[PDB]
Amino acid sequence: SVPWFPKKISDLDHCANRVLMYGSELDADHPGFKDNVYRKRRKYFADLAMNYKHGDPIPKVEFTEEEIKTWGTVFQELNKLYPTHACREYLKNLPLLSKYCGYREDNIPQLEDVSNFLKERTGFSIRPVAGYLSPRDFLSGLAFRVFHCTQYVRHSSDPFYTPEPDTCHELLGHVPLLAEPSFAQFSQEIGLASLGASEEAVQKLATCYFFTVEFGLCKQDGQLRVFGAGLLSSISELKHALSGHAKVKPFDPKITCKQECLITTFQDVYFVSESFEDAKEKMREFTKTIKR
Ligand SMILES: CCn1c(=O)[nH]c(=O)c2c1nc(Cc1cn3c(n1)CCCC3)n2Cc1ccccc1
Ligand SMILES: [Fe+3]
Repeated sequence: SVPWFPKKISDLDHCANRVLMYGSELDADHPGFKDNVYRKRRKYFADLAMNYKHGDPIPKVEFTEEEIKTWGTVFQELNKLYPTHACREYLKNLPLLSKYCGYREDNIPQLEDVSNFLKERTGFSIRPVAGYLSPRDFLSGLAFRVFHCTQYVRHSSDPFYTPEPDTCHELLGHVPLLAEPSFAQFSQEIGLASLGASEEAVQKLATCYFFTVEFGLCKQDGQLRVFGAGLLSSISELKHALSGHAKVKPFDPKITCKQECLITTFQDVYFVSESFEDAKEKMREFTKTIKR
């Protein structure tokens, strides 16, 4: 039979809290693992997300001086790399976020402001999320153009700690491309395909998502460019991905979905999409083979 899936945007209230691994439950190797103040701070963010309901304004947070310094460090270094690494759509939208959502090295943008910007541009919106959801639940948000977004900041001891998303990753990696209509349609269609899909199908869609939205490369005017959010918020891997040291294959959902998604290391392979439109077309053909 078909599993429950959300039928309208407010139904994400019933699956956005189905958190498998809560935001304050740190990994043993997390830089903040022995930091009680940071643990308390993470519980604060997790509770904001748990208490959030669709329709609410996303709670605005006063970030600490330390958190803002962490963001600034990350922001300054990445912005040196974006002109020579990021895809044209990313570079087109990033200055709009500086102008309208307060992206600055001494200011962390609020999720509510970014959500309002996205709603106007592509109809995307943000939902704060306490922690990790099943791939079924996470992808289901995209069906309604909702992106489940972490609100906390990485621990200050390691401004380059990358295996878990934080709000730096969300704001610098994901948001500029959600502001692009062709990328928003691509993303939404991943979510639509997942709704009520088999567990097998959901997993394959999640892997395709990983190797496009999170670690995708594209070809523009004959050059390799980056559009994956995980690359766009990782200083070292952003550089690695466009070096001669990286293994690169064409995006092809039936092949790409066999690839293991790595967590604590650079990816072993990156997949190059021809355009967001072509990636979208390829996903359309693939989803017909795994769902109906
Ligand atoms: C489809 C896979 N997938 C899933 O199944 N469930 C998710 O909840 C999920 C996800 N993917 C991402 C987003 C995400 C996860 N990551 C990154 N972005 C940047 C690189 C580090 C891992 N999230 C959001 C998330 C939020 C807090 C902790 C882990 C993951
Ligand atoms: Fe991400």
